[PDB]
Amino acid sequence: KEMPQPKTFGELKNLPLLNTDKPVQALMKIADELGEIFKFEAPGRVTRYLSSQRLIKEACDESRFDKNLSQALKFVRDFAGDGLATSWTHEKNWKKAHNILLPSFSQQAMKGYHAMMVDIAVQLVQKWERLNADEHIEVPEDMTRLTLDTIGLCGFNYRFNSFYRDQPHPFITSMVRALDEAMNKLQRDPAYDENKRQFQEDIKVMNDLVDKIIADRKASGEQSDDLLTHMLNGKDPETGEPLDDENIRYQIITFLIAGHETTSGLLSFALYFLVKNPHVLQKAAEEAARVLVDPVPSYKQVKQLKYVGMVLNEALRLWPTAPAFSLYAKEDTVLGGEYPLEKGDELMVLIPQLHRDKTIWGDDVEEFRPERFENPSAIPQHAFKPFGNGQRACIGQQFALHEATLVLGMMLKHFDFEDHTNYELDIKETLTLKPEGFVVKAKSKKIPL
Amino acid sequence: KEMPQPKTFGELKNLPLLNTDKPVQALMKIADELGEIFKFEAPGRVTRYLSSQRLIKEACDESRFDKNLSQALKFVRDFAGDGLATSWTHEKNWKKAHNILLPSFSQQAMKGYHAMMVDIAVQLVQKWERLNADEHIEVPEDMTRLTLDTIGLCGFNYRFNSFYRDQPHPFITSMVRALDEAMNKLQRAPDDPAYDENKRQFQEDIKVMNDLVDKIIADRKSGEQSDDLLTHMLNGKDPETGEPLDDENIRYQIITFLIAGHETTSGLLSFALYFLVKNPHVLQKAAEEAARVLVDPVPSYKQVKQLKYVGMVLNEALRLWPTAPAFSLYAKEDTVLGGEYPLEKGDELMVLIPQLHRDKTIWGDDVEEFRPERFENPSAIPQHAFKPFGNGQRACIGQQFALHEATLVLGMMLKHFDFEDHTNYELDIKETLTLKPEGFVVKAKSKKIPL
Ligand code: HEM
Ligand code: HEM
Ligand SMILES: O=C(CCCCCn1ccnc1)N[C@@H](Cc1ccccc1)C(=O)O
Ligand SMILES: O=C(CCCCCn1ccnc1)N[C@@H](Cc1ccccc1)C(=O)O
Repeated sequence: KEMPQPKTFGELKNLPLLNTDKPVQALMKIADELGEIFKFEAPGRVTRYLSSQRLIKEACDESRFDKNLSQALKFVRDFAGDGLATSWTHEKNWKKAHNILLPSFSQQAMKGYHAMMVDIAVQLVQKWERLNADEHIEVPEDMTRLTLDTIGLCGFNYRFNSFYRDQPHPFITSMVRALDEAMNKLQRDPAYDENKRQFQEDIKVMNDLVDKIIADRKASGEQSDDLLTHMLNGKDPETGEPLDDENIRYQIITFLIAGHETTSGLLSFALYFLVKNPHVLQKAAEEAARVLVDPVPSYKQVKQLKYVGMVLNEALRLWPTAPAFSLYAKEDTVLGGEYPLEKGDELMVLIPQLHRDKTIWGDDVEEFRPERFENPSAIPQHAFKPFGNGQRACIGQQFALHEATLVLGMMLKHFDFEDHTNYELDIKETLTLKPEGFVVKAKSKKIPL
Repeated sequence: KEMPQPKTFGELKNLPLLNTDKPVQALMKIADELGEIFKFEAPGRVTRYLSSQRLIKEACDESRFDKNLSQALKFVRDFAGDGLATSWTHEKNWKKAHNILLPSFSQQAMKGYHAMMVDIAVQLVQKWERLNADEHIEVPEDMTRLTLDTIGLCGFNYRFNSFYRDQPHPFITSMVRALDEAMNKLQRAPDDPAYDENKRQFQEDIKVMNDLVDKIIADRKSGEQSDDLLTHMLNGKDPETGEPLDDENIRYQIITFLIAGHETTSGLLSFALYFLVKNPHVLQKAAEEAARVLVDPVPSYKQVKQLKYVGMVLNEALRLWPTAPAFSLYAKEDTVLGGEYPLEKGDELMVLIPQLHRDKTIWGDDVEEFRPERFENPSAIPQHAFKPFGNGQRACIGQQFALHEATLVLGMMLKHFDFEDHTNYELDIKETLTLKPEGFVVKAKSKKIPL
């Protein structure tokens, strides 16, 4: 009982606290002051921000709590539709799409995506080895080029060709602008018709590209090793039905958003933490050299990169790029023996604060020590949740980690890195997290592909 | 490519080399002569002893190598059964017991074990503060008293009362004698008529162990709930299969924890105190930390976590003389070790842990010096260079238990006493299945700080 609450803004309750360009970080500073739980009030909504493993492992009880759509996820739904990430658990299309798409995302399904992932990974390596002396690397921009191109090629055999462009592909231009307007609608129509006309024009740009690609593949009949094939041929064992063409569009849009932007933040945060801790970079570089013995990494070689994975896990601990998820109480219940919640009450899991629970991780929560994950079974349950919870956890988790391990093992194998600007960490907030302005210099090790 | 091999004894191959009372140390002298790898042959067995970080970091690749039961562990299994340490990874009872028992061994579970550990640690401090002038401390004997009573109290709320005894508890008499007979079966022959007294004694030794443990399980199964491992085993259920441990396996786990607890963890404290009195500057720094941290009459769980240098002291003692000195591995498929030693599926490897921890390419030239400052940054240490607790999912489950018990007890010892190596003790390491500094004695001068 007696739940804390931050300062109010008259009739707006706590909403202006999110009237800032780093609201997740602002919410972490509140959680540092107010503790394990605090109520957030806005006009028309009330939520509770959870920050401790003690409270979150109860919220992760799927028998008592189910996934809720946050205001951010509801606004994305205006173009992501009933895709996996923006649908309710009880909606017929979630379980339908979920069952069709799990065999395509398994760890054994990555053996087929591997060849296409190396296609994009080589493009990144070759861009950096074609730089001139004293030229630097814009890390998140090149990381976004690789993650967006990877899900496009593996998901529906489409080449955005991001490494041939300065300005992004027109699809990604509108997608980011739709995510931009969705995020701005949170802390927000007197003078918004321009904003809305731009919003609907960006949705039509996205829908047209995907709908032609689905129409092209069906008419051509060509079969590939991409998700688009599994969706046209896959049939849900429960209902016996396949996904209709509209849902397929929403899933591809979902994979393009939910894929690239969170997965490039992981690589950007990983490389940042590697150049800020030279001892960790050396251990990771030693493994990349010993394991990746061929000019072209194999699926089995990527799985042997244990320390690269621990580097990735510890980067996901300090700065998880999909930083929060929402839950609602399925019935009346009591949280932590002290916080009564009524049916339908909402919870928010502040993932970066969970990953700083000192009673779980010790006192050095802010230090980058990948050795925490040396034994993955030792970590308590529901203490480390960068990929959500339960059946509503990330379906592309094995995808994102295999790509990030392959690319990081390749960057560490082929290049020496220099934090030539002594970069000060500046985290940009969209729907995800990215280290803005992060640049490095790469000194090629002259190992051919 | 061609693997070295030590001297042979005709039809016995290399086995008479282990017909010695310090076989791990003898194996270290071979590794100094033959280098990073050498073949050890015995009648019916062949293994390869790895000693360098370069080859061991590959042997720790669990996708290529899994834990093997060494000839020692096969003999221990005759009473440890399919307990955690003597069962194969593919055996159903390992994964089951592994999932049920992991939450009771976490760093967060030690907050509940802490009070009971302090119970035993205070008994040790008060024994030493009740000695008379010119009386000394038999160090490994008193450290074993503490580790055995700690695992008995925290594991199943049973008091061996080792600080009330001259002769050891009747349980360990067979327990310790069974390990001795198990170790002797190695450098022995197979079963002949002559070794019958050994065999009748062996089965009577197991019956002592099984009867004591099974009564404790039957006694508890009162309905009383405790904060001990036994409670978690009777009520815990594996999330995978949904099944709990049966009563046969449960005694095997208690027997395992009783073995795997006291003797390995008391050698660590014994070796720690040895290296501290042999390096007065390190002892002083560690004693200063104990003083500026342990400000209460009873150390807290958070205070033990703040004993950074004591932890570095313990790790450095585990580097020079790890008390579980070796473990066994087998190749899951045909593979090549270090690009020059092809291994077939099922071939065995041995990690000589004390030789690994002397790899000059990792630790420099002062490998033999006791410098706890090596462990100031765990990320600086190369991968798989430091393996006192095994490897992977088959690593030591009681790592946080043993280190919390040793850090609390060592921090309390450094706070309350000044120590004097009054005999200029010459290190004589006795070998059983573990390592202990035999005959190690010190004098303790109370600092007169009350509890
Ligand atoms: C490291 C990068 C990524 C992170 C941190 C991440 C994180 C998450 C999280 C936390 C959720 C659950 C959100 C919720 O509670 O509602 C989620 C859902 C999802 N993610 Fe990811 N994700 C990543 C990359 C990807 C990729 C590459 C894909 C595939 C293209 C993907 C596909 C999905 C899908 C389909 C869902 C919805 C699952 C469902 O509705 O049941 N994610 N992700
Ligand atoms: C510093 C003291 C200790 C050392 C040096 C040590 C050493 C080891 C080693 C090397 C292993 C792996 C053996 C293998 O490769 O198969 C191991 C496993 C094990 N240890 Fe310890 N240990 C210590 C303390 C403890 C304590 C206090 C307990 C609990 C009473 C314990 C319980 C176990 C168990 C249950 C296993 C088996 C783990 C498994 O099978 O997955 N150990 N120990
Ligand atoms: O972060 C979220 C929603 C998280 C969406 C992540 C996007 N995703 C989901 C699955 N894969 C990617 N919700 C909070 C915090 C916040 C407020 C304003 C601006 C940014 C973040 C809120 O609604 O208040
Ligand atoms: O003994 C062993 C392994 C014994 C390790 C300690 C047992 N343990 C491990 C964890 N908790 C207890 N490995 C070799 C070398 C050797 C031979 C004879 C005598 C001593 C050592 C072998 O068996 O041949």
